[PDB]
Formats: sequence, structure tokens, C-alpha cells
Amino acid sequence: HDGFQTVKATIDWEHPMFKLYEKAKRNGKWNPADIDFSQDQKDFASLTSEEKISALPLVAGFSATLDILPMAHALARQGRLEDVLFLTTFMHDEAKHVEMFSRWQQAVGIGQMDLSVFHNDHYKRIFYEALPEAMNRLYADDSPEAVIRAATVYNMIVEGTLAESGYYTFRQIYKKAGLFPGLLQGIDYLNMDEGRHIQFGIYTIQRIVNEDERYYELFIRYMDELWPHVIGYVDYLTELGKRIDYDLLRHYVIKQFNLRKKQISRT
Amino acid sequence: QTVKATIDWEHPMFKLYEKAKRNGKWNPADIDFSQDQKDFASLTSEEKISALPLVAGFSAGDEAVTLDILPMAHALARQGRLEDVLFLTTFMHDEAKHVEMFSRWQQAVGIGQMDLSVFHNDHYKRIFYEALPEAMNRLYADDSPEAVIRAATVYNMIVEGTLAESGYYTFRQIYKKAGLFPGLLQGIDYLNMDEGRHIQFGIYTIQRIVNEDERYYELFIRYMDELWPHVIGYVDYLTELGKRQQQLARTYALEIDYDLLRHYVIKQFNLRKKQISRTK
Ligand SMILES: CCCCCCCCCCCCCCCC(=O)O
Ligand SMILES: CCCCCCCCCCCCCCCC(=O)O
Ligand SMILES: [Fe+2]
Ligand SMILES: [Fe+2]
Ligand SMILES: [Fe+2]
Ligand SMILES: [Fe+2]
Ligand SMILES: [Mn+2]
Ligand SMILES: [Mn+2]
Repeated sequence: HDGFQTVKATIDWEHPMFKLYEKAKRNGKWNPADIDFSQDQKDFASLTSEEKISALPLVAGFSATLDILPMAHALARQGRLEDVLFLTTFMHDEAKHVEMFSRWQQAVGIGQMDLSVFHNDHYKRIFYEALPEAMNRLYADDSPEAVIRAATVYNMIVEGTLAESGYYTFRQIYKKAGLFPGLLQGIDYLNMDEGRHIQFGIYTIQRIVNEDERYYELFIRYMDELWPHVIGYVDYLTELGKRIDYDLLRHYVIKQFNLRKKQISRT
Repeated sequence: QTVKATIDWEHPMFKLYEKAKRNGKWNPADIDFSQDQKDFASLTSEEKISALPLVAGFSAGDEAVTLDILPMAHALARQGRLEDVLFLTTFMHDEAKHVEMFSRWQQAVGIGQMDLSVFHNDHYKRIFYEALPEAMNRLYADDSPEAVIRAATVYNMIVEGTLAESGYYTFRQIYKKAGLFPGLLQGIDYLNMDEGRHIQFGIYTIQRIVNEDERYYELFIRYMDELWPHVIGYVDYLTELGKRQQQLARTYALEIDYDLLRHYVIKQFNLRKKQISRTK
């Protein structure tokens, strides 16, 4: 350490990531331990076994360990105190996301099911390969390019495209049916958390584009490199369920993906 | 069915995570600092500096540990200790709020542009600028029992368990007694509660490692004593600063017993050693 900002100066109170950190503290007090899951257990019990099986592929998607931590290292190493302050709320959010799904699986009795079997090739290419490789790269390579790639795979694709669509899917299937109210309450808290996360992704990608516009084009190319595995995983889930409007859900994915591109401007 | 569950609900560090969530909802943005600002204004310029060395110690220290906890969370996730990692997210968020609280107090009392670094002497720099980050960053390449005990000893048992605990006692002994800085002390009391969980994580980490090989207990003691000369060396310098700017003690009829505080620092240090046993 050469020195410390809160000794020489203050926190940059006007920094957008400090203002995002404040929002996270106000809006992130929810606790998975407070959610009533007893109705969810009775709803899963009340399902024929045909209906129990059809829910597992989508739930299997969410069963995927502080994925953002290397970004917190890289940005701390650069002296971005406000970002680090925000990223402590990002990490705690993700601990609560693992907690909520774990508790819900326990309540409905599938926490010991090996849900891995519903991860096809395209899923694994995103969650087993591109996400951890892009984030871990940042411990050795913190370049403008490496940071945009990390934020694209994780914040714009994994959170901003796939998770968003999964949450919308959960409301479209179960909220309408009046099923699984504890799960849906959890989903709504996760969806609010993930909004701040996507905003950190957008801000990170953009303060870089405000440097050099060549990177805006890296952003699009990286977004486009991953698209075949987003839609390839979506199609596999579509196929399994048909064996609930699957064509408006595939359209929501496409909608979300192009909407992520539009939140980064060239100027 | 057929696989192990994701989370061990009974693990001691999951229990600690659940308490951090329940007990850790305070927000520095809620603290009323308007009486502090009025208290600081009314001080003579001699009285406006007797508190600043300690604030300097805490602002930097809280900043340092916010940056420097990240390797421990890396190492423990790599060892598959999911429940520890869940707990360490509350630990990390706690420390960001501690840095926030101190910066807000500096900002509110009008000293936001003042460079408080000058109150970091040589021994302060050797712990917070130097030994803390080195021990923690080591865990990126070397996550052995030995490296983990050293990190948890410098961070939890010395920095939190000795220096910070003693700093909080100092604050209550001088400013709570005088009725100064009511917002700062409200923060102090919040920080003190959080830090109980942080020391407990250090105790549990250090102990689970000693329970495997007893040779590590002795490493622990040696690391504790290696750090002591810079602990007491920083404490002696702050003592020297207070004895020389006695105007705020005079004004508020405070008998500041610098030897009582020095004994508290010695107590805390011997007490952190005692909370680790050779056997178990
Ligand atoms: C069954 C209908 C299929 C159509 C909708 C497909 C979208 C589902 C996406 C589920 C994957 C979400 C993965 C969680 C990401 C994370 O770890 O934050
Ligand atoms: C005159 C007696 C001096 C007593 C010692 C005072 C110590 C000052 C505080 C500096 C340490 C702060 C470390 C922060 C710990 C954390 O944020 O986890
Ligand atoms: Fe997220
Ligand atoms: Fe395919
Ligand atoms: Fe602490
Ligand atoms: Fe000395
Ligand atoms: Mn999440
Ligand atoms: Mn602290």
C-alpha cells in the first residue's frame, strides 16, 4: 500500500458505484431465512410425478461460487475504492442466491437430486467454461479487453440474458398457476438484486467505451460469440418441456440479448 | 435420493453467516453526524487534533482490510468451504461499511481535505501498509495451513482482536466520557458488534488448523509475538501524542489514564493467544 484515500481525502461520494452501493444497502436487506416455504412443499407434493419432472430442467439451470470475486480483486488493485464497496454487496447477494435455492430445494425435497443431468453441451460451454475462464483471467490479465469480456459473459449474458429470462419464465409458469409462492418471493428479490449487478456490468463496459470506441466493437463481438450457446441451451429446455408458451419465452431471450447490446452506447 | 446437499445448515460458519445477516443491518448513511459537526467546530485548534490520530488509524486500517480480505475468500472457496465463503461475504461487506462510516465522520466535521497520513508512524506502516497485505496476498499462491494461520493471526487476532478492540475502548474512555462525537460513537458501537463476528471467524479458522497438527499452535504464538513490537510501538507513539496535546482533556475535566489503555492493549493481546488451545 502506497496510501489510503479515506485518510488523504474522502470516499468519492458522487461516484456512480458509490451511489449504486447505497441503493444496494437500502434494497438488499432481504433474508432467505425469512421466507415461508411451507406452501411450496405442499405444492411440490401435490404434483403428479409427470409435473414434478417437468420443473427440474429450469431449476437445474439455477443450481449454477463468488463468480465476481476476481473482478473485485482486479478493481481493488486499480484503486477503485467505490467499485469495491459496491462489489461487497454483489458478493453478498450471490451468497443469498445460493442460499435461497438451497433452502427451496430442501423444502421441496430435491436438494439431494443430481440436477446436473439437465446441463447439456451449450449450458456447460457457458457456465463450466466461458464464465470461470473469463473471470479468473482477471487475476493475471486486467486489461481493458479482459474486463469487458468478464462483464459481458457474467453481467450481460449470464445475469442480463439467461437469469432474467429464467426469472420471467418462473413467473410466467408458476405465478399464473398460483404455485410455489416462497420460490416466487425469492425470485423477485433475486431479480431486484440482479438489476444492480447488470448496472455494474453496463457501467464497467461503458467507462471503457468512453475511453476508446474500438472496444464497443469487442463488446458486440463477444456478445455475439456466446449467442449460439444461449439459444442452444434455450432450445434444449424447450424440447424437454414440450415432451406454458415456449415460443414467447424464446422471444424474451432474444429480446433480453439485444436489449443488453443497446445499453452500451458508442458515444 | 443420490447426491450430497449444497449447504451444511449446521456448520459453525453457516450459523455465523445467519447471525451476521440478522445483526448486521446497520447503515452508516443513517447516522446523525450533525451534533458531531457542532462538537468539532467548538473545539480550539489544539483540541481539534487530539482525536485525529486515532481516526487516522481507523480510516486507513478499515480501508486496508476492505482491500485485503479478498484472498482469504479466494483460498477458502478453492478448498470447497462453501459455508465459510458465505460468512466471508458478510465480513467483507461489514468492512466496507466501516470505511464508509469513518469517511462520513471526517466529511461531516469539515476535515475531509486534511491529510491524516502523517499520524501513521513507522510501526503503523509495518503492519497495515506492509505485513497485512503480504500475508493475505500470499494465499493466492500458498494456501497451506501455515499461510492461513499467519493471515488470520495478522488480520483477525492482531489487527481486529488487539488494535481495533483497544481503539474502540480508547474511544469510549475519552470521548464517550466527555460527551463528544455522539454519531462517531454510535458507529463505534456498530463496528464493535460486527468485529465480534470477525474475531470469532479468526478463532475458528486458527483452531480448526491447530486441531489437526499441534505444531501449528506454536507457529501461532511465534507470529503473535513477532507482531507485538509494532503493536506496542504504534501504541506508544499515540500515547506520546496524547500526553503532548492535553488541552481537550483539560477542557472536559478528563483524567486520561494512558497507562490503563496501555494495559488494555496488553490484556487484549494475551487474551487473543488464550482463545487458541494447543489441543482439541
Ligand atoms: C422451460 C422454458 C424454456 C424457455 C426459457 C429459458 C430461460 C431459462 C434460463 C435458466 C438459466 C439461468 C442460470 C442462472 C444464472 C446465475 O447463476 O445467475
Ligand atoms: C493510546 C492507546 C492506543 C490503542 C490502539 C489504538 C488503535 C487504533 C486503531 C487502528 C486499527 C484499526 C484496524 C481496523 C480493523 C477492521 O476494520 O477490521
Ligand atoms: Fe447476479
Ligand atoms: Fe447444439
Ligand atoms: Fe473487522
Ligand atoms: Fe520505534
Ligand atoms: Mn445471482
Ligand atoms: Mn472494520
